[PDB]
Amino acid sequence: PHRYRPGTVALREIRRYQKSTELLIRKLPFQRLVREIAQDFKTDLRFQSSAVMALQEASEAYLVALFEDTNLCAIHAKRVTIMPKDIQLARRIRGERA
DNA sequence: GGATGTATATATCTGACACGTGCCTGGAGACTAGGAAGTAATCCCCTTGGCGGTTAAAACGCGGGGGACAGCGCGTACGTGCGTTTAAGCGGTTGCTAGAGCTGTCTACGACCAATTGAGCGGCCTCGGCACCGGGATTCTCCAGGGCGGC
Repeated sequence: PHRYRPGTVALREIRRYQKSTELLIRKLPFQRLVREIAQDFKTDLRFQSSAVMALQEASEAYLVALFEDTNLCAIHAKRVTIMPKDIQLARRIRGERA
Protein backbone atom coordinates (compact mmCIF):
# COMPACT_ATOMS: atom_id res chain seq x y z
CA PRO A 1 0.00 0.00 0.00
CA HIS A 2 1.42 3.35 -1.12
CA ARG A 3 1.35 6.05 1.56
CA TYR A 4 2.66 9.58 1.94
CA ARG A 5 4.32 10.89 5.07
CA PRO A 6 2.23 13.37 7.12
CA GLY A 7 3.07 16.83 5.83
CA THR A 8 3.95 16.53 2.15
CA VAL A 9 0.27 16.45 1.19
CA ALA A 10 -0.17 19.57 3.33
CA LEU A 11 2.68 21.27 1.45
CA ARG A 12 1.09 20.21 -1.84
CA GLU A 13 -2.23 21.76 -0.76
CA ILE A 14 -0.45 24.95 0.37
CA ARG A 15 1.21 25.20 -3.05
CA ARG A 16 -2.09 24.41 -4.80
CA TYR A 17 -4.33 26.87 -2.95
CA GLN A 18 -1.82 29.73 -2.96
CA LYS A 19 -1.75 29.49 -6.77
CA SER A 20 -5.53 29.37 -7.22
CA THR A 21 -7.86 32.35 -6.92
CA GLU A 22 -11.37 30.91 -6.53
CA LEU A 23 -13.33 31.08 -3.30
CA LEU A 24 -12.83 28.15 -0.94
CA ILE A 25 -16.30 28.27 0.68
CA ARG A 26 -19.37 26.95 -1.13
CA LYS A 27 -21.98 29.43 -2.34
CA LEU A 28 -25.24 28.20 -0.77
CA PRO A 29 -23.96 27.58 2.83
CA PHE A 30 -22.41 31.06 2.87
CA GLN A 31 -25.61 32.57 1.46
CA ARG A 32 -27.67 30.79 4.13
CA LEU A 33 -25.28 32.03 6.83
CA VAL A 34 -25.49 35.60 5.48
CA ARG A 35 -29.30 35.48 5.44
CA GLU A 36 -29.44 34.05 8.99
CA ILE A 37 -27.11 36.78 10.28
CA ALA A 38 -29.00 39.49 8.38
CA GLN A 39 -32.46 38.47 9.62
CA ASP A 40 -31.41 39.29 13.20
CA PHE A 41 -31.08 42.99 12.26
CA LYS A 42 -33.96 43.64 9.83
CA THR A 43 -36.75 41.26 8.90
CA ASP A 44 -37.64 40.68 5.22
CA LEU A 45 -34.27 41.51 3.67
CA ARG A 46 -33.64 40.82 0.00
CA PHE A 47 -30.11 40.35 -1.30
CA GLN A 48 -28.37 40.99 -4.58
CA SER A 49 -26.09 38.21 -5.78
CA SER A 50 -23.12 40.58 -6.03
CA ALA A 51 -23.67 41.62 -2.40
CA VAL A 52 -23.31 37.99 -1.31
CA MET A 53 -20.23 37.61 -3.53
CA ALA A 54 -18.62 40.77 -2.09
CA LEU A 55 -19.37 39.58 1.46
CA GLN A 56 -17.81 36.23 0.54
CA GLU A 57 -14.61 37.72 -0.94
CA ALA A 58 -14.22 39.96 2.12
CA SER A 59 -14.72 36.91 4.37
CA GLU A 60 -12.07 34.74 2.69
CA ALA A 61 -9.66 37.71 2.59
CA TYR A 62 -10.12 38.34 6.32
CA LEU A 63 -9.80 34.65 7.20
CA VAL A 64 -6.72 34.09 5.02
CA ALA A 65 -4.96 37.09 6.61
CA LEU A 66 -6.01 35.87 10.06
CA PHE A 67 -4.63 32.40 9.31
CA GLU A 68 -1.36 33.96 8.12
CA ASP A 69 -0.95 35.81 11.42
CA THR A 70 -2.07 32.64 13.26
CA ASN A 71 0.71 30.70 11.51
CA LEU A 72 3.18 33.40 12.54
CA CYS A 73 1.98 33.06 16.16
CA ALA A 74 2.32 29.27 16.01
CA ILE A 75 5.82 29.46 14.51
CA HIS A 76 6.85 31.99 17.18
CA ALA A 77 5.74 29.52 19.88
CA LYS A 78 8.04 26.83 18.33
CA ARG A 79 5.10 24.87 16.90
CA VAL A 80 3.86 23.83 13.47
CA THR A 81 0.26 23.25 14.60
CA ILE A 82 -2.01 26.26 15.00
CA MET A 83 -4.05 26.54 18.21
CA PRO A 84 -7.08 28.66 19.19
CA LYS A 85 -4.77 30.66 21.47
CA ASP A 86 -2.76 31.61 18.37
CA ILE A 87 -5.94 33.06 16.81
CA GLN A 88 -6.67 34.84 20.10
CA LEU A 89 -3.14 36.29 20.23
CA ALA A 90 -3.32 37.39 16.58
CA ARG A 91 -6.65 39.14 17.12
CA ARG A 92 -5.38 40.67 20.37
CA ILE A 93 -2.23 42.14 18.80
CA ARG A 94 -4.16 43.21 15.69
CA GLY A 95 -6.63 44.96 18.01
CA GLU A 96 -9.88 43.21 17.10
CA ARG A 97 -10.25 41.31 20.37
CA ALA A 98 -8.85 43.72 22.98
C1' DG B 1 -1.44 -3.38 -57.39
C1' DG B 2 -3.90 -1.03 -52.86
C1' DA B 3 -3.89 2.32 -49.06
C1' DT B 4 -1.35 5.69 -46.08
C1' DG B 5 1.38 10.41 -44.93
C1' DT B 6 1.70 15.07 -46.40
C1' DA B 7 1.35 19.51 -49.15
C1' DT B 8 -1.67 23.32 -51.20
C1' DA B 9 -6.11 25.34 -51.85
C1' DT B 10 -11.02 27.03 -50.27
C1' DA B 11 -14.86 27.90 -47.15
C1' DT B 12 -16.06 29.48 -42.51
C1' DC B 13 -15.38 31.59 -37.73
C1' DT B 14 -13.93 35.55 -35.04
C1' DG B 15 -11.64 39.81 -33.14
C1' DA B 16 -10.83 44.30 -34.74
C1' DC B 17 -11.31 48.74 -37.66
C1' DA B 18 -14.16 52.34 -39.36
C1' DC B 19 -18.65 54.42 -40.29
C1' DG B 20 -22.97 56.52 -38.37
C1' DT B 21 -25.73 58.97 -34.74
C1' DG B 22 -27.23 61.12 -30.53
C1' DC B 23 -26.42 64.00 -26.68
C1' DC B 24 -24.67 65.98 -23.31
C1' DT B 25 -20.90 67.58 -21.24
C1' DG B 26 -16.78 70.10 -21.73
C1' DG B 27 -14.75 74.17 -23.97
C1' DA B 28 -14.75 79.22 -25.73
C1' DG B 29 -15.88 83.97 -24.74
C1' DA B 30 -17.36 87.72 -21.58
C1' DC B 31 -18.18 89.87 -16.86
C1' DT B 32 -17.66 90.44 -12.13
C1' DA B 33 -16.48 90.13 -7.19
C1' DG B 34 -13.75 88.63 -3.65
C1' DG B 35 -9.73 85.55 -2.12
C1' DA B 36 -5.45 86.00 -1.54
C1' DA B 37 -0.95 88.36 -2.19
C1' DG B 38 1.53 92.15 -0.47
C1' DT B 39 2.68 95.96 3.26
C1' DA B 40 3.39 98.03 7.82
C1' DA B 41 3.23 97.75 13.00
C1' DT B 42 3.45 95.33 17.56
C1' DC B 43 4.62 91.75 20.55
C1' DC B 44 5.98 87.28 22.09
C1' DC B 45 8.38 82.80 21.25
C1' DC B 46 12.47 80.35 19.45
C1' DT B 47 17.79 80.01 18.28
C1' DT B 48 22.85 79.62 19.56
C1' DG B 49 26.40 79.91 22.47
C1' DG B 50 27.67 80.36 26.94
C1' DC B 51 27.76 80.20 32.93
C1' DG B 52 26.41 78.41 37.81
C1' DG B 53 24.62 75.15 41.19
C1' DT B 54 21.58 70.82 42.79
C1' DT B 55 20.82 66.59 42.61
C1' DA B 56 18.82 62.62 41.11
C1' DA B 57 19.43 59.75 37.31
C1' DA B 58 22.78 57.15 34.57
C1' DA B 59 26.75 54.29 34.31
C1' DC B 60 29.91 50.63 35.94
C1' DG B 61 31.20 46.56 38.38
C1' DC B 62 30.17 42.20 40.68
C1' DG B 63 27.84 38.22 42.68
C1' DG B 64 24.28 34.91 42.13
C1' DG B 65 20.34 32.57 40.98
C1' DG B 66 16.28 32.38 37.99
C1' DG B 67 15.05 31.47 33.58
C1' DA B 68 15.95 30.24 28.59
C1' DC B 69 17.16 26.49 25.95
C1' DA B 70 18.43 21.81 24.69
C1' DG B 71 17.55 16.96 25.03
C1' DC B 72 14.57 12.92 25.80
C1' DG B 73 10.43 10.20 26.46
C1' DC B 74 5.60 9.39 25.60
C1' DG B 75 1.10 9.27 24.31
C1' DT B 76 -2.35 11.34 21.91
C1' DA B 77 -4.35 13.70 18.42
C1' DC B 78 -4.10 14.89 13.81
C1' DG B 79 -2.88 13.46 9.00
C1' DT B 80 -3.87 10.15 5.34
C1' DG B 81 -6.45 7.08 2.66
C1' DC B 82 -10.67 4.73 1.33
C1' DG B 83 -15.77 3.82 0.93
C1' DT B 84 -20.21 5.85 1.44
C1' DT B 85 -23.50 9.57 1.65
C1' DT B 86 -25.13 13.95 0.66
C1' DA B 87 -25.79 18.16 -0.79
C1' DA B 88 -23.89 21.72 -3.93
C1' DG B 89 -24.24 23.08 -8.64
C1' DC B 90 -26.96 23.54 -12.79
C1' DG B 91 -31.17 23.96 -15.26
C1' DG B 92 -36.22 24.95 -14.63
C1' DT B 93 -41.35 26.56 -13.10
C1' DT B 94 -44.51 30.50 -11.67
C1' DG B 95 -46.23 34.16 -10.19
C1' DC B 96 -45.61 38.79 -7.59
C1' DT B 97 -42.98 42.54 -5.90
C1' DA B 98 -38.84 45.62 -5.27
C1' DG B 99 -36.10 48.70 -7.58
C1' DA B 100 -33.59 51.32 -11.35
C1' DG B 101 -34.65 54.49 -14.93
C1' DC B 102 -37.46 58.17 -16.97
C1' DT B 103 -40.95 61.94 -17.02
C1' DG B 104 -43.85 65.29 -14.79
C1' DT B 105 -45.78 68.58 -11.11
C1' DC B 106 -45.56 71.10 -7.13
C1' DT B 107 -44.64 72.66 -2.58
C1' DA B 108 -42.27 73.27 1.59
C1' DC B 109 -37.70 74.13 3.02
C1' DG B 110 -33.35 76.16 2.99
C1' DA B 111 -30.20 79.87 0.96
C1' DC B 112 -29.70 84.85 1.20
C1' DC B 113 -29.90 89.60 2.93
C1' DA B 114 -30.81 93.45 6.26
C1' DA B 115 -31.58 94.99 11.16
C1' DT B 116 -31.17 93.79 15.86
C1' DT B 117 -29.73 92.31 20.03
C1' DG B 118 -28.15 89.16 23.47
C1' DA B 119 -24.83 85.56 24.50
C1' DG B 120 -19.69 85.15 24.82
C1' DC B 121 -15.02 87.17 26.36
C1' DG B 122 -12.41 90.16 29.35
C1' DG B 123 -11.69 93.02 33.69
C1' DC B 124 -13.42 94.97 38.38
C1' DC B 125 -15.54 94.50 43.00
C1' DT B 126 -17.04 91.66 46.50
C1' DC B 127 -17.53 87.28 49.63
C1' DG B 128 -15.88 82.41 51.69
C1' DG B 129 -12.41 80.72 53.59
C1' DC B 130 -7.59 80.61 55.23
C1' DA B 131 -4.23 82.89 57.74
C1' DC B 132 -1.59 86.69 60.88
C1' DC B 133 -1.66 89.30 65.31
C1' DG B 134 -3.35 90.77 70.11
C1' DG B 135 -5.57 89.50 74.58
C1' DG B 136 -7.51 86.26 78.40
C1' DA B 137 -7.42 81.58 80.93
C1' DT B 138 -4.67 77.41 82.68
C1' DT B 139 -0.53 74.71 84.34
C1' DC B 140 4.68 73.96 85.37
C1' DT B 141 9.36 75.06 87.59
C1' DC B 142 11.61 77.31 91.31
C1' DC B 143 13.65 80.09 95.79
C1' DA B 144 13.27 80.62 100.48
C1' DG B 145 11.91 79.53 105.67
C1' DG B 146 11.39 76.05 109.42
C1' DG B 147 13.08 72.07 111.88
C1' DC B 148 16.72 68.52 113.02
C1' DG B 149 21.58 66.73 113.60
C1' DG B 150 26.80 67.15 114.69
C1' DC B 151 31.22 69.07 117.20
